[PDB]
Amino acid sequence: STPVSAEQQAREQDLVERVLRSFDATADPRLKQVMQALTRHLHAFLREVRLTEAEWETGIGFLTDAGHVTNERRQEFILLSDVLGASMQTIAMNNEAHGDATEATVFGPFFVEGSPRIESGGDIAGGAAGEPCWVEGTVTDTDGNPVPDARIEVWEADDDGFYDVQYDDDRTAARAHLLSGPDGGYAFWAITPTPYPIPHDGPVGRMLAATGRSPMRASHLHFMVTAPGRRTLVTHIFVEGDELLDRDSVFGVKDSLVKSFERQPAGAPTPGGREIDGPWSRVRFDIVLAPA
Amino acid sequence: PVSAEQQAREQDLVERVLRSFDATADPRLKQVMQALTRHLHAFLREVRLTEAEWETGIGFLTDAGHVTNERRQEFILLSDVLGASMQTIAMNNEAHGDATEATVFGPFFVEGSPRIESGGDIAGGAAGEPCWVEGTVTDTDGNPVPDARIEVWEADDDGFYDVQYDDDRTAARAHLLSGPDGGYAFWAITPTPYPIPHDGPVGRMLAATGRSPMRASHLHFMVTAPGRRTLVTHIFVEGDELLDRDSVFGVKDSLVKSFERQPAPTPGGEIDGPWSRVRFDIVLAPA
Ligand SMILES: [Cl-]
Ligand SMILES: [Cu+2]
Ligand SMILES: [Fe+3]
Ligand SMILES: [Fe+3]
Repeated sequence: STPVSAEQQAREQDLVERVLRSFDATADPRLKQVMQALTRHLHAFLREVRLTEAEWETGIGFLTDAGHVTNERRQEFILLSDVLGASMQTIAMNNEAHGDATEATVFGPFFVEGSPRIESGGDIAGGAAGEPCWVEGTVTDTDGNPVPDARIEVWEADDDGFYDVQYDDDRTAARAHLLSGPDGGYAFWAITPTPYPIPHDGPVGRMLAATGRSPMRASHLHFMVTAPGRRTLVTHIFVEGDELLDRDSVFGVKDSLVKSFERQPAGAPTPGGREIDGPWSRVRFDIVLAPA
Repeated sequence: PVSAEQQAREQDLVERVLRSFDATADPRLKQVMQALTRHLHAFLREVRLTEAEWETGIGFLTDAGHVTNERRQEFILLSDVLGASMQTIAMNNEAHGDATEATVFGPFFVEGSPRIESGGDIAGGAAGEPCWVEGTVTDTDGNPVPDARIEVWEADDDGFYDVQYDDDRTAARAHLLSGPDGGYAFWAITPTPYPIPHDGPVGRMLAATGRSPMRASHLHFMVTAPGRRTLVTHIFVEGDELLDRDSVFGVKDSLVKSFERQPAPTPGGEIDGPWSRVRFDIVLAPA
């Protein structure tokens, strides 16, 4: 729609102006800039869609429900940021990869401080069910130097799609950290990653259901890599051929992070001579760290 | 400062999120989600939000979420201090001739207020200067609206609404019916400024932005009548220093009224000391 009269347009515009000038005294000029931009976009959204009072109530309830479900592990506001692409966008603006630097992507909620320490050629599965997957590669800097003693945190879901922290028996599984060797090398046994849904029993899940979207993530293994003077890398690698690669629920996929997970025959000869019942896979991931 | 390549990367991400909603069954939900996506990313890309700022914003929402309702509603208060509540009111109470402008209720409206007769007193034990309020309720063609139900509520001299006390008292709160000529009047209290709840993240945001939680002095009204568009509104005090810094943007120029201190015979004959009087003519649009 119904055409907004000039009088009515003028009233709405006057209000946006009142809100913007409310921030004029803000002491930190970046905070001021952020709050004024937030104002303009929030009011532009409201005035574009002509939000109704019932719709406003719905949004308020949504936020409130997200507040009530958010706790020590579960972070519904971060999941909302994830499914709206705001997390990936914020990573993209702050982590432009120059030269050969590995691309960054979403962190998620399932990183735990204090992961067990393994050696190269060790095994992060720690009880977790899944097909054995051998992961290897090299850490270098953007000048091509191997980087020994870079800290490599790795974590992933098991075959039922759960991170160890999601269980209630304080188990540790499918996570560890290791340190790159003298030639920058790292390797470990893990499990072949498979798709799982993000937490979807809260408001974010309701919004996904109402919009006909899926909570499912494309298969991945997480990596967080740190080294002195290097920009910390938060990333994961995806599985080439995975049908979810174009519909990841948190838009975390980048082509350069998709890796060939190569299935090996049952009985095929294994790194370190490990004995395996049936198939196993292997994947290579070379990591390049940029300057801080 | 943003490369061609980086700009394309950012816009393509926005495009992918917009396309993720293409199967939503309800066309209005789909429209709202796509608009919300566009404006959110436009914000992010305009300020180049840092990961630190993103964390601060999430922590802020989280802290608000843990304030938790039963009079205390921090997301509503956040909507209020960002002007989103008053914008929603405006768009849903559009201009219609000289129909009185609407506002939010705020958190202190109470069902079951006491009935007074026109000329009665709403104070009911509340401290403050007596204030005579009078006027007429008409429609947008100027016809008096008889038997319109007028609710009024306000804070006392200490800036508290009756329900904020621990004793179940009723004060500075009532309703009455307009007369055959649309006329209404009652004794109330000359309103003074008080703060919105400021011990939560809303308060923290206001402090960090140099903003005061103080409300400009006001009386609240709700007016209903068969066939008329219900009005929820405030009136404010001409010359109040706070008029251009109301913390929840309740103030409209049109709702500012002249509260004239007297010195001086009382309407309807009571006690004395100083007293103020105000005229408020109310105009209701069609439902
Ligand atoms: Cl815009
Ligand atoms: Cu916008
Ligand atoms: Fe994950
Ligand atoms: Fe009030």
